Amino acid sequence: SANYRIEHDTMGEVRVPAKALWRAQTQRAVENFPISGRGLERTQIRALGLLKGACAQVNSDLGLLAPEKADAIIAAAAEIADGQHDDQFPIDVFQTGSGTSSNMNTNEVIASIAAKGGVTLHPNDDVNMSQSSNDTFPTATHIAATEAAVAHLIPALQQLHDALAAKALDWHTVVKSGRTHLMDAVPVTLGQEFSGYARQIEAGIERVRACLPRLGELAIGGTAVGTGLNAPDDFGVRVVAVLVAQTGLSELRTAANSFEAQAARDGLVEASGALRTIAVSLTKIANDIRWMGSGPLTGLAEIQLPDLQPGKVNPVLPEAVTQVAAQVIGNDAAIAWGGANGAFELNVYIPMMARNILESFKLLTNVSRLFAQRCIAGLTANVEHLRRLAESSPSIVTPLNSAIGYEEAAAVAKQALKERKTIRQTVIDRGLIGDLSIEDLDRRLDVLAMAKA
Amino acid sequence: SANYRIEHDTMGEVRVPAKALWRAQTQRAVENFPISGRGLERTQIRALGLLKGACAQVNSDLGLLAPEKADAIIAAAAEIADGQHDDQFPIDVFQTGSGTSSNMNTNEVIASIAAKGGVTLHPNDDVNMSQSSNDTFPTATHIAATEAAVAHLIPALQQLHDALAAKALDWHTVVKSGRTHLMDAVPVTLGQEFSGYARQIEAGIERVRACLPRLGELAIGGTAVGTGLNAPDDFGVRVVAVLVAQTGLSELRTAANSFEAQAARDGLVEASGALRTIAVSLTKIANDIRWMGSGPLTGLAEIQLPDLQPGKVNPVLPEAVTQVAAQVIGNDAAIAWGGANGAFELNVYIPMMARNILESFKLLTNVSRLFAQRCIAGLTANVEHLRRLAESSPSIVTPLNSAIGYEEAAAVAKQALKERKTIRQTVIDRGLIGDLSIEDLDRRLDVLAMAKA
Amino acid sequence: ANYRIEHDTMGEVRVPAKALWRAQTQRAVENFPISGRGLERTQIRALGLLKGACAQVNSDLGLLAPEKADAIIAAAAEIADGQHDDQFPIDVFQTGSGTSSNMNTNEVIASIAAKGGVTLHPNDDVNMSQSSNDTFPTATHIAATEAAVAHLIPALQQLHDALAAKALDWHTVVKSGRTHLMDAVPVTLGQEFSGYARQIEAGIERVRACLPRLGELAIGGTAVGTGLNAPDDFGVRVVAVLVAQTGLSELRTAANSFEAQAARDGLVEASGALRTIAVSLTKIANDIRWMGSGPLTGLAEIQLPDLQPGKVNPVLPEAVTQVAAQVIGNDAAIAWGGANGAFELNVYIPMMARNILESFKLLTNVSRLFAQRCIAGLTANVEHLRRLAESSPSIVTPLNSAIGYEEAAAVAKQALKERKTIRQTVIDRGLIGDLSIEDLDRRLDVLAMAKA
Amino acid sequence: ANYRIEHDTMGEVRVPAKALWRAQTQRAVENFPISGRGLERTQIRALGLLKGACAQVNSDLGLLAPEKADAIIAAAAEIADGQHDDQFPIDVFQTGSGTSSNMNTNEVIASIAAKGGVTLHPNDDVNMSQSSNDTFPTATHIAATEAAVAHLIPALQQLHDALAAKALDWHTVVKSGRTHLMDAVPVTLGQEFSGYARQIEAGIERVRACLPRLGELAIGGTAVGTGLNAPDDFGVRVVAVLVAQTGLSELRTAANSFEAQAARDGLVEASGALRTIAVSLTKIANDIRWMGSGPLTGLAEIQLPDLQPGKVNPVLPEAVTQVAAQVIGNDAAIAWGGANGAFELNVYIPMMARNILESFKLLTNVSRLFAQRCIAGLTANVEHLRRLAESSPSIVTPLNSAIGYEEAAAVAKQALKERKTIRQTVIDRGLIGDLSIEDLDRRLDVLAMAKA
Repeated sequence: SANYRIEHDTMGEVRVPAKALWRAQTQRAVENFPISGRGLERTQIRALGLLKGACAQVNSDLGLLAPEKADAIIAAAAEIADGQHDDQFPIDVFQTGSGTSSNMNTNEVIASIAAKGGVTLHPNDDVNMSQSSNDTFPTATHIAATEAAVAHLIPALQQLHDALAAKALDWHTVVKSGRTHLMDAVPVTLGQEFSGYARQIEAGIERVRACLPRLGELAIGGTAVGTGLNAPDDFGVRVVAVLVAQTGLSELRTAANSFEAQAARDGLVEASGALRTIAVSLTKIANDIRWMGSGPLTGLAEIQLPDLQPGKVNPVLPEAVTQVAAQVIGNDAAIAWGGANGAFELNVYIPMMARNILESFKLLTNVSRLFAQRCIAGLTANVEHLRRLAESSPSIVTPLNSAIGYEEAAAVAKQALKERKTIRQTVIDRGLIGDLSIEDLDRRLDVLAMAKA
Repeated sequence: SANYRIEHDTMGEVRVPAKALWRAQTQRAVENFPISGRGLERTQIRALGLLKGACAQVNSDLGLLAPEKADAIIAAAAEIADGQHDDQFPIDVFQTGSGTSSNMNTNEVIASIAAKGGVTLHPNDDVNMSQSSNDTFPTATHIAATEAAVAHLIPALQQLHDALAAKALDWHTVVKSGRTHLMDAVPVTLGQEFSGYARQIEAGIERVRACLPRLGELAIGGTAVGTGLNAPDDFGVRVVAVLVAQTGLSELRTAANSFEAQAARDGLVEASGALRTIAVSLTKIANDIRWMGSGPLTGLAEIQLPDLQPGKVNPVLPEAVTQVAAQVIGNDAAIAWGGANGAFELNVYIPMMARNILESFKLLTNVSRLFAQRCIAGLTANVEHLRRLAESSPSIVTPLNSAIGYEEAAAVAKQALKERKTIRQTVIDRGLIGDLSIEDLDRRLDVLAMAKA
Repeated sequence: ANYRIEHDTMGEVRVPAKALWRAQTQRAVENFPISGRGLERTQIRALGLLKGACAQVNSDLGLLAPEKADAIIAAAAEIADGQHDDQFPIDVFQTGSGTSSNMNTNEVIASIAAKGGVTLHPNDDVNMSQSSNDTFPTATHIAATEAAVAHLIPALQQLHDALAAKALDWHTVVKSGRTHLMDAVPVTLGQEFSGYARQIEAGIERVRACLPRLGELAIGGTAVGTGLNAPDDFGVRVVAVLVAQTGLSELRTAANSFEAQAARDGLVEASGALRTIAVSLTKIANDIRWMGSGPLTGLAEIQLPDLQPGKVNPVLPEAVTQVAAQVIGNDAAIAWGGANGAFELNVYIPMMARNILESFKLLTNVSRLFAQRCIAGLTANVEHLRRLAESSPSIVTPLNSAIGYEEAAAVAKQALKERKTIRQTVIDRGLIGDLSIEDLDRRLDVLAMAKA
Repeated sequence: ANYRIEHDTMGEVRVPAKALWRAQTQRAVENFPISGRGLERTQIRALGLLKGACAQVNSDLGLLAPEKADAIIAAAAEIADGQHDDQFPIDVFQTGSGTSSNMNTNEVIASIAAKGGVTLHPNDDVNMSQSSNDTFPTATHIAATEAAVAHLIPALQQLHDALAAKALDWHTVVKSGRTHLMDAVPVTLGQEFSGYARQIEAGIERVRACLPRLGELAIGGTAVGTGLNAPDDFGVRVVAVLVAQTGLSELRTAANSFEAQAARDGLVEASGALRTIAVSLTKIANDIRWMGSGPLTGLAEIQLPDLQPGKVNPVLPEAVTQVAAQVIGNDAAIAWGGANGAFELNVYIPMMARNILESFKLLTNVSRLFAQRCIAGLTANVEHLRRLAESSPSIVTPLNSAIGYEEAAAVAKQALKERKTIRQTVIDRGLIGDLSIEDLDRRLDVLAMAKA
């Protein structure tokens, strides 16, 4: 069987692939949890890298760890954090609830990498010095989630907002009939509707920023149960300082309360709530847009979606956005479930929670840029059609009530539909105008003024 | 005979109950939606009252409505807002999506009340002047939700926080074994665990405050599609100014964007997210507490819950808290579903969304006070028992690894565990003391210092 | 009479004068002021049925004096007949086992028996052979089973019939199909409605598929499931009486008496079926409000009847989808409580009961409303529908075998620009003669393309 | 070469040299860089089965040349045999109908046939008689049905057997029951496990109950469900071939071809069953980790094995409950998508497929693991459990009729203060005699109280 170096944990024998930098513990964990076949996300591996490096830096600063060992860890951690080893983390997402396995995985890989550079490290004694698994994995998760929100999800939303706001301006005077309960209503502009979508996204950004104060709080330094036992007293504070300086994420901070920070994962539940709300907003926007398109003769035909690769263009991007929204809502239900079921000094749903929140960040980041660039940007409005429908709608007969009778007017509406003409063109055909000048029919039937832009 | 009145409209005879202040439209709506048998919540009726009164005030200020009619509306609306007519709103929660029926219900009742005071009002022309149903009902909902959050839920949480923080102080030095994965771990204090619960509640308060900027935004002044057609151009701003002054809720404000504010209900979805996160925290707290009191001989027996009737007490209040949390999570799923399915200028899930968010506010407010006063406040700790378990735990023979041989320390842990005595006393039964002095012992086996209180 | 005093032997209590409940209930009222909502009528009725059956069986086994049994039986019967829905004030959010509501039922039965000159001990007589832990869950499954068999299924059947009738009336009403919301090949309005009809029929099938477990009862377990302090066949006798009295053949003792108290999986399972029906109804109600949707700027395929009997709001479809949203949320609360039992007792029963019974009720009622006041009165805009189908680019492909892909594509471009039928566009380009007109009509037959 | 340049109708693209997919797939790869996760293996296999069956039938009806049919069949067979799981790069989040993945399958079959010297038109030949709208949903229900019958059910059966075995081995292992988490009357560990066992058995029954609808297939319905441009009996023939090749008698044509494409209710229904099983497992895994829970400060009723040959972390219970959480979330996403189809097509299929198939997989795998590496190796602390049962105040009431209530209460209080057994504390208060030690050891028989 293919190249399989042998290794000995006190328990016994074990065969790891030859190109593998992980070691026995990881290989066991691989045999123990063949459940989903999916391992850690890249963003998560990077965060473990950042964290291990910072810890070695601080351990060295406090003179607890020899500088040679520290430097080898730091350089190893840096490759991992730079995404050079995403293929060295084979452990299933569904593992020990504290994330111990993945933590040991990181330690083993760092020692293997340091060894190929002629330095010997003890996975636990050196790489895991001053740390518990119980404070390490949750800290990596909140680092990944915080980076995903600040460096990815927010800029992506900002780009979607800009693209919607641009349409709100270009279409400022594109008048159309409003719809409520799906029925004809008074006039709006396409530009007003898009400023509505634009605000929704802007509010999404505000709600993501509102959760950062708690999403960026870190458990590091709390160790086994939160008492910091066997860590130097200011380990957390120092580690976070190093992480902020290296990543530029001012949002990371030690936890207000070190017990709440390990016994619970409320910050992830809170952030998931914001992601879900954005999914709700996007569902609305994407649904309006595919309806506005929807195809040409038997639908609304208000706008034309660009083709993904340039006439009945399928609303492919709106289908992606709503599918993604559904996934975010599902993930969000799994996160709350795990959030609620901690016991005493440790919540043991972290690997499952991390997987769902990080996927939610990723999906929303990516579909938002796609939606902005390959759909919203290239939309075209059927200006004449929209305006002709607005000017032919019975909803706009009401000003006529001072100029003609309530029954005289309702008849205008009643024929305009029957004979299918504009209201103006109809008030001209029952002979009405004057005694109500033509010049003052135009005034009370000004659909753009009714939209009160 | 006596007690039913007969009423009429264009279709025929409605036949309402004699004491009813509602009229035909309301009675039809009653016949059209016999679905749940449950009508508007009190807090929602009050808000409709506040809103109608403020509208009449402003209509009068702008000289659009005769001061005599305005004053009769204002006084009628004030009785409604003061809860004197909660029995005059029979319409099912499941009705027209915009809340038109309940809006008409409010108008009819105000006109009936004004009439009994010798003033005639047209339900629509006077009471509904400058308003659409589409901006009125959602505005009432966000007024009710904002009041529930600021006047009731936050003070309730503050009370629950105080009671947990008090226990955190009283129990500062009550040392016990920590648990992770439900297994024995290093020492914590009961006080530390409670400071953790305390911070969860404090974070709950912070997350409710973080949503107010959007929960308090109001649609009033939009009318039918968000344009303000057939209303004074500054109606919204005036109405909100009156509501703020009357209620003292500085958090109320006109919407940033009047289209987003009617086409969507994202602020309710966002608020529900925070309520759900609080349900998640409470579930954890209530679970830890019922496990700690768990029944005396076959459970953990760490604390004793007070009886609701001032030796086995059922943890009744924790069962209420977790049942409530389950309901908040369900309600929050219905809110998101409705939030996502608006169309164009109007979201038509408002009555259903209002019912669920308002109930969620109410349940969390009430169970939080109950939990604080009738459970948390009266807890007692089994101090001796807790301390004896901590001093008998394998976890603590590691300070020994230096003063005695590893295979002797692990032996201390396995010797004590069997004879079931403290770890200090199994050092004595081996005689290790001397050659190991005493005070060095009580030094290394100091469980309270290990909790690092 | 403002308030009477009651004894607790652990304190004194003031209960309203017209109240048939006693001290324990009044305490429970002071201890759980949480939601302000008590037991549902269907749930009160079930507690009534159960207490009566228990007294009948206790008497049969000669454990309870026939005079006391008869007083309980008659009291229980008034409660089960809905005469005392106002005597159950205890909040839904209470002790997780439902002990409070169980005591409430006992107290009221004793008060009622007392007004007829018979003395009963709420616990010793009315609760004989029973625990709270097996009693409340049994009442819940009786209520849920009755709600499914006597109410929801008949309601669904009625909605099905009304959709099947439209499927027949509209068999030949041809229209353009839509996929991804874009024009597609022809369907009939009748075919779409047979599709809605089958969804409801499948809903009925999935409700019947859960009855074998929804109707399983815990009665006879007592406190932890062992049957301690009950006669070995108490459960079997009680269920036999309930089946005979109610006519619900679906009720049965539980396969395993421990699973039947330690868990509420039957409720979680039934909720799944209700939620699936909510999913189906959302689809149906959405298609229908879109098909309405208002007259000039929408699809205008059909006209909804007005409830106030040209612009009628889709009011009933808005009710159906709001209800569907509530069923989905209730279903999430039920699963949460279902999952969190511990050892011999699940303590989320009152919360689970409230949500599943409401879900039954809402779906029962909105289904009858939808059927009678919306589906039954719909009218189809037949000419309009057919003209749009005959004018669609999607029906030019059968022209391919007779003219090019290219002439077929120019025909499609021209019909849209000139707003004509495809058939008239073919005649206007002078393509007939050389394909004949009978061939053109064979090929452009939209009703045959739908496959009648 | 590094990048073969394939050409496309609207331009050109660079596909990896070792790629069997073609232009359309590569475009779809550039258009949906969303999740970075493609089709599941079980789903790729099902597309293979389906394409093969279709070619077989097209040939049977003499619509497709036997040489082309044979090359498709052999290509499809490699794909169905899992030899090309690396040729399906398209994101799960794509066109709602699954068109992209359907084209992906067609291109790969043509590339494979070409390497064997036969030319196939991806659309004209491999997609003959098929629409994307009936193909992808059919593949999904084939995958879900196979996952339920060949994998999940056998896994659950294994977990049931392992729990039933403990129910027998531990038949007389008496212990204190818990309700509310408080001491209660005696049960045996074997009774509790028969309860877990029945929950899993019920899980199996609820999966079987959904197969009649989970196994229904859309194939033959084409674009909108009318079957336009497919042979009248295409569906029926394709399903017959699939049943014969796979041995899955559960597969069947849909009852109504419109409902079968306009909706995905069968997936929503199946997800309901999977969710119920997640609820049951959460309960079972929770009881078990509490029964472990660690040795001195916990319950210490049983000892969990360590994973490979009393301080053992409950690692497998943590995996089960994490999985349960994921199934509950996936189940929420499935319902959301289920509800939001429009007219003749539900466009949430790729998302729904991904969630239901993962739910099957996770439950299958963690169920075997739980059974073999946890349940099988559990040991009960028999003496400890029995001593606690014999020392419980819950068991003094069978004494009420020899000593009274008050004495039975002093025995109970003193038993607790001095940590003695009840038996020993009755003797110590000199109650015996005039109560024989024989009357005493009959009334205090905890195993008889469990009524085992």
